[PDB]
Amino acid sequence: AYRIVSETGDKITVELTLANKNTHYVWNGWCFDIKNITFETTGKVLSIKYADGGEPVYNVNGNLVTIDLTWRGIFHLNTTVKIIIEIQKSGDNPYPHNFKIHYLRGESIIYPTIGELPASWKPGNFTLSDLIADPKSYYDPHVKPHQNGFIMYNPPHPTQIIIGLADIDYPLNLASSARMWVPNKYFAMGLALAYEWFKVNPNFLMALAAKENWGTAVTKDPAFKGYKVIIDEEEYYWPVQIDHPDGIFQVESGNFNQIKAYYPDIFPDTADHDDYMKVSLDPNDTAWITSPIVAAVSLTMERELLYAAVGDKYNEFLRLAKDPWAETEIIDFGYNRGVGAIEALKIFSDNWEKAINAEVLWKEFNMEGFGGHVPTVINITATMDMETERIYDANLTWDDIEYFFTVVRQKFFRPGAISDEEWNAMMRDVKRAYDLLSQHWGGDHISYRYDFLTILRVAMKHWPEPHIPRPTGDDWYYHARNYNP
Amino acid sequence: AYRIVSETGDKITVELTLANKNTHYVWNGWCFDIKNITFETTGKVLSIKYADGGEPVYNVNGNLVTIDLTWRGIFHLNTTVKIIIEIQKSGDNPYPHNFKIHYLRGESIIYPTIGELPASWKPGNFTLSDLIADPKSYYDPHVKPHQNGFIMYNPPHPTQIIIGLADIDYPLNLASSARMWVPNKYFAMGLALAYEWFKVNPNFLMALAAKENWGTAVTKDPAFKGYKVIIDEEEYYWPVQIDHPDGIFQVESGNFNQIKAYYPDIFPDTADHDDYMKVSLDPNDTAWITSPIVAAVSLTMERELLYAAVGDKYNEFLRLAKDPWAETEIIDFGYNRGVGAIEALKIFSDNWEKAINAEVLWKEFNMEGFGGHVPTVINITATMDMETERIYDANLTWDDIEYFFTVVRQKFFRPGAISDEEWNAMMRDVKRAYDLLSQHWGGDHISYRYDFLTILRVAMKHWPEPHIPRPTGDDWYYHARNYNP
Ligand SMILES: CC(=O)N[C@@H]1[C@@H](O)[C@H](O[C@@H]2O[C@H](CO)[C@@H](O)[C@H](O)[C@H]2NC(C)=O)[C@@H](CO)O[C@@H]1O
Ligand SMILES: CC(=O)N[C@@H]1[C@@H](O)[C@H](O[C@@H]2O[C@H](CO)[C@@H](O)[C@H](O)[C@H]2NC(C)=O)[C@@H](CO)O[C@@H]1O
Repeated sequence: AYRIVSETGDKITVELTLANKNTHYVWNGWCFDIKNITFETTGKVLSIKYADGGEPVYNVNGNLVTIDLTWRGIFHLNTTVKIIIEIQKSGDNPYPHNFKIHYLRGESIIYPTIGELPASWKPGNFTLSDLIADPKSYYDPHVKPHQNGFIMYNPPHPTQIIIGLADIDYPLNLASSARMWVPNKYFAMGLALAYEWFKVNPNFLMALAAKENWGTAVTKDPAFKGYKVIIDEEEYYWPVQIDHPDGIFQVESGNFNQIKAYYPDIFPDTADHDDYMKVSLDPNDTAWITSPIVAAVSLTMERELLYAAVGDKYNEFLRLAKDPWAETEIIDFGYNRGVGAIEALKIFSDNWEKAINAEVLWKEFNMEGFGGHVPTVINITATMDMETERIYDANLTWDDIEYFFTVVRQKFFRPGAISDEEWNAMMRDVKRAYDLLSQHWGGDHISYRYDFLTILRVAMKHWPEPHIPRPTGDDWYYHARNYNP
Repeated sequence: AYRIVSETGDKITVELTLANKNTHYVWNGWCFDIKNITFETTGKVLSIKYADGGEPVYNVNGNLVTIDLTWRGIFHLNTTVKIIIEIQKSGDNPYPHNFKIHYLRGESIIYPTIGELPASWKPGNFTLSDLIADPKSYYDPHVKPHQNGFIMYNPPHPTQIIIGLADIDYPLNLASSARMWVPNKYFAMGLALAYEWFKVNPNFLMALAAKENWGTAVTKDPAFKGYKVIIDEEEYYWPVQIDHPDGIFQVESGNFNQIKAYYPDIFPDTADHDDYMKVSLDPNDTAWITSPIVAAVSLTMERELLYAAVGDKYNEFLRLAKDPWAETEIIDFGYNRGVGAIEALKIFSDNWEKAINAEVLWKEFNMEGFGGHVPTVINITATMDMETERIYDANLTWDDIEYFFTVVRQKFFRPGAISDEEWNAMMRDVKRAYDLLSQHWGGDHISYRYDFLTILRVAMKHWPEPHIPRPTGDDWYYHARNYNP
């Protein structure tokens, strides 16, 4: 909020008040991290100072003034900052106007729409038609191959989840061959939520787990001792280290600690690394659900950090790069070698031309990662994307769905984001949607492939908006302001 | 505190109050993380409940009662928890007694004493003999070789710093040979503070930086382009990536975030990864001082975590293991592959006997790390330890000392740990010690090798006690309680 304090002589004095007025947690408003504040004037800036002493930094570019709050840019609950701006009147638009708070978060970040519930849908007594816009398309088994990498910009179907269980000819982790597989349906539901929530391609998370710890692939390579898995009367080895505390995505505790700090809206303060990541042979281990969501948030963090640092240049890079897998390569490299290692490449500054002209970015920039990480993950994602013959599907029962959302409620969001009443109303709608969708299959289950995205969308109609919160807080602030990739 | 509320019949009722009574930050009292509370009674425990509802977990083992606060074990500023204990009177010592709060922190952790100032030393007008207990040994140039790895259990000298600038025949990062080199004296002083504060061997940090990013070694090997470095009559390549955001120790932002969270007593909230780690060819870059201290704290965190999880078994392991470099191999492996990777080894539980009987631990357990990390670091550390002929030394001026402490003041501790007047009193003592110690050299400087540890001890007389704070806070709590190595 802002106010003319006085206009006296040719001197215009304005007070700007910046605050987080929240006194208790609310969704997306627990902390605001301010990159800068802009405003316009044709007058001459005489001084910009804090009301309670000291002054921010500012610069003028034509009619555009940019205030940098430097050490004072972080706004926790109940925090107010008052700024006094003095202008010498001149020109045709001298009063400070068009104030914009710019958060430390790329304003142009692209989060694609995968699909949407029919516009006629409303909570409570919706009907089957309120769920399924176009039945012929909804149940169509024909698979359209695609080439999405990390982010699903061009989903092959708006309501179907297509995990391609392709045979892999690439030498995965030095095995002669592999086959992708989904260890259980609770894991599959976690992938689906990562997809619908953060727009991450399930095939990319599948590929990533396979490289990191064989989480999602088996092999006939007899060099590769592992658990025995029989799949339609053929013996495979599953070379996963299933009790590894970092899980099938190999997320370490330092990275977990950091994304917890960045995402108070996603992680409660109780969230613990081994509890969220460490799976086991038991399909009921809750980490089968939480760990693909954690991996998706970790990947999301890299993308969000890049956007926060380079703004509009990020989409310009996506438009211009000659390597169509460039973004996916950068994000996978950063996952394995860290965002410091991305930053050192200087793709978005010093080495821009070389980067956008590279036919294979990772070869030009030596961004393999350890153990052929980048080419492996990219090759497997591409192979899965092309798969049409063998697509994952599973029967989900009401108990499965109920269990899934209980775990989500236990492990994600913070108290105050969704009330008990809201959660209960959400679960009535989810159960009703399950009941209507089950009828197509004989009433005893719904389909993971055909129905589960619609179930998620019904649930998410009740989630706080916007569904993807900003990364925020003190650590994010200093890290993203000092990041120059 | 605790109190007998009533003794009535054979029923004794006790109220136990656990609190963090601090209302503002105080050294080592910002948060208390309680693993459990023990007390003794010959009586029979009837109940243990919280005064405001619900109850903790407790177990009885003979006369020893162990209360586990589970979700309530974290005590931030101004937090109180009240527990009601009911005992059925019996035996000769029925009243709850010998109450002990056990922090989530190994009580038997070993931090060796390198040396101490003479007992006569006091602030103000201290004298030379108040600084130097034994002139003949203090200035003795004879070098005693040693074999300390990560922690300096058996320092080769109590007042001299001995960094051995050994020639290296081990194929460091695939080079045919190398030479250890301290890039500048500000880095040397940061190593010295890591040594005196956290008992970390300077040769181990030298070895670590060399393996991570050539930070502390140069080479004649032509295959390895790098900055041209001339030492005396000899020219070398310095293959360091000097602008890497993760610095010469390759500390990533997630690990940095985590140690900030664990160590509020060491890092202010403003501490920024790239600012603390990223060095440059300029010797006045402040990251030459901060980054070895950050690396030391990161290694310290691993050891503190292992002690917190396994208690007395840690020292037992040190005592029994057949490999005299076992602890160093474990800490270095954890540095490169993470504490999750240490935990997966089960050295301290499932694979205990195999671990204490290994002649070479890392070979037995396949804990090489990437790129031969563990054998490289251990070999260089050992080689440096053995060096007697070429030992680092440098002239330090008063400007040098003032600058060093100015950076320490800006980058470490948080407000409330050391007042401005405490700091100014400290710098007077440091100045006086500098002047006293400079006499030996003709008055123009002191010696890094011979004098700087004494300078640090003079400053540290004014630092909060105990000088090593406990790791603490929410993330530490969940992580260390769930850690099972
Ligand atoms: C040359 C090769 O492909 N080696 C494989 C390893 O890369 C796999 O280990 C995993 O490697 C990634 C980096 O590529 C690490 O991030 C990850 O932590 C690591 N996984 C584990 C459990 O250590 C390994 C998987 O079994 O298989 C090959 O050795
Ligand atoms: C086979 C070998 O020795 N390769 C060297 C690499 O190990 C060095 O890179 C560094 O490797 C460690 C793991 O061993 C990484 O933690 C570290 O981040 C990485 N350093 C950099 C700057 O990426 C490399 C140093 O230039 O030299 C050889 O390639």
